[PDB]
Amino acid sequence: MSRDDFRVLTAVEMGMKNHEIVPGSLIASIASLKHGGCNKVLRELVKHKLIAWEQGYRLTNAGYDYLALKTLSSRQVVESVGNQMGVGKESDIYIVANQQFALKLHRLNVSWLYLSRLSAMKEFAYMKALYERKFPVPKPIDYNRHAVVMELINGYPLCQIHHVEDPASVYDEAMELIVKLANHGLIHGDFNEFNLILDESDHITMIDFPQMVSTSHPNAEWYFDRDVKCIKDFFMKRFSYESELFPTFKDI
Amino acid sequence: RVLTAVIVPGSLIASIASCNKVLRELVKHKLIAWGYRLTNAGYDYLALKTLSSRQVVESVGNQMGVGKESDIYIVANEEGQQFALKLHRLGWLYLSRLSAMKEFAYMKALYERKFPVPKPIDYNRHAVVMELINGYPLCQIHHVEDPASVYDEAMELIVKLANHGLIHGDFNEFNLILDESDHITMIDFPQMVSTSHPNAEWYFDRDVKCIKDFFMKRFSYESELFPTFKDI
Repeated sequence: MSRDDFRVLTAVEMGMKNHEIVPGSLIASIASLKHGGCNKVLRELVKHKLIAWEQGYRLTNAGYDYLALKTLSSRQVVESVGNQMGVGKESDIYIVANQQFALKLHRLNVSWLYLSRLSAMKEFAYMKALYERKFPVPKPIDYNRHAVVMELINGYPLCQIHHVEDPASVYDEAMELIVKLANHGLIHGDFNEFNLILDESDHITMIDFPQMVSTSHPNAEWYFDRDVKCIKDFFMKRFSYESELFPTFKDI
Repeated sequence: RVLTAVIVPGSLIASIASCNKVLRELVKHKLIAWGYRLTNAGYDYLALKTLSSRQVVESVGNQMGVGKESDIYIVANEEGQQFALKLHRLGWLYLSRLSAMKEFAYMKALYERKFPVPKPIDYNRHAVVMELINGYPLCQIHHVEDPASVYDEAMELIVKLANHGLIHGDFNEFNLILDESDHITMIDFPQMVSTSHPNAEWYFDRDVKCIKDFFMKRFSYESELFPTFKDI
């Protein structure tokens, strides 16, 4: 938590963009601690498992979470961290507060810490776009490194719901979402019971933002049919509901 | 250098590049557009020049196909050895550097563990250069000598990946290439799901059903034996 400890931790990350194993000598120069004590600071961090000595030092996964959280605390976004309230396709979902929000930490010669940095950016970019285009997605608050902070949704994934008031209403809302995305030139590619959250007012909200397929893509009709088939199957399997008029590529 | 220096004002470009009309020289060539920004065509040039500088890509190519979020071209080095160039197109630009690096990382790993994937040669920006496979995607194949051998090879691939702790997530007729000796080779790896994931059984079943469905619709082959998730 000390200002010196933070300078040294940021320097291990700084030198990591040119070195796999950052030498202690390189860390000293970036941290610029004035009256030294760099190697004493490096010893604390290793014991705290924020860095690992594998000759030099490398940043641990735990140390990367600390850097991202401190930066989001610095911006007045995350003040307290709650419990891990789930797992995404390649992420860890925690509950945060400044009210209450959702923190998504992305977990995947190139280093995977940097790849996670971009995976976060991609999610924030897709979320920022769709939200502005008035789509049922959680509001993106901010992002830093592998951390994405968004609106906390009071709901459970569709896959956990065994009894629903009206399945027809819920079905129509999922199919309208597939149409709305398609008319905006996008196909989800993973539109299913795990990526959709149903809230207290029984409204669908998409929470997974993978790599979305363009409608101009040669195999777009196949990906569109797969998403429509997924909803059709789940509703017929769980709530035993069937409909004759389902979206087709002709609707787009 | 001017292209590497490149909305960016002309005054800023001058300072990085270290004169004037050079500028409309590549605006006309559509390598940059209106301050001035880099075009998708200009980004391909930067990546190709760097791969030419490393003696990996010497000649141009005919776009032989399209990936889920990429453009597949044919390349050749000074020697004349033909390779496959994959330019990542996300539809930013710095994000296409992710999909490239991520693909190269997954390809490097899977190849080393002796998986049927094209050999990764090198990567830069949104460009990934790999081994050229003499084959067509399984979706273009309507007739095949033995459907049983091809089916077994696709199902063994699903098992082999699962026992390593990975689930493809998009294992289908577009991502698999069938060569002259009728051997399956994986050409896409966008988002692989871990077997330790809570919904891994659902993703594994989806891949297995997306081979059984295709092998019935085309070829009209069905086999009693097929992979189940409670095998690892």
